[PDB]
Amino acid sequence: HHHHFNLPPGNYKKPKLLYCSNGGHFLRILPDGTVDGTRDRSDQHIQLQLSAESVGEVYIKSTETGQYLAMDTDGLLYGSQTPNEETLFLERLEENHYNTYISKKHAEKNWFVGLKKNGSCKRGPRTHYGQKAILFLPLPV
Repeated sequence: HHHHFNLPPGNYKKPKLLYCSNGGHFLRILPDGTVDGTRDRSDQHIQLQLSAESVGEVYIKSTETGQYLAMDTDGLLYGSQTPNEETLFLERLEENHYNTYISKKHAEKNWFVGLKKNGSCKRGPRTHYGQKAILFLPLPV
C-alpha cells in the first residue's frame, strides 16, 4: 500500500451527492463526458451511485447517464462509458471526517479527485494530501 487504510462510515446502498467544502460545489459528470462542479442542487448530473470493487475501492457512476468517473494518464477527470482501470478510486476517511478519492491507477503519485474554489476540477499532479480541494462529504440525494 502507498496509502493508509482509515475508511469512512456510511455505505453504498443509495446514490449520493459528493459535496466539496473547498468551493461548495457538487461533483458533476456531464453527458458529453465533461467533469466539473456546480452549486446547483437541482442539477440532474450530480447524482452519483458509488459501488465497491474490493474493500476500500470504488466506482463512482452518474445515475443519470451511466458514465463512470475516471482520471486519465495526464490527471484529468472524465466520464468513461465503461469501467476500466482509470475508473477505480481508493475511498478513504480524511481529517477524521471527510471522504477522499485517490486514483487507484496513479496511487503512487497521490493523484486525487478534487474541485477548485471556482468549480473546475483539479488535475491529478496539482492535488496532494492536506488540500481543501480533495475533501468531500457524501450527501443524500
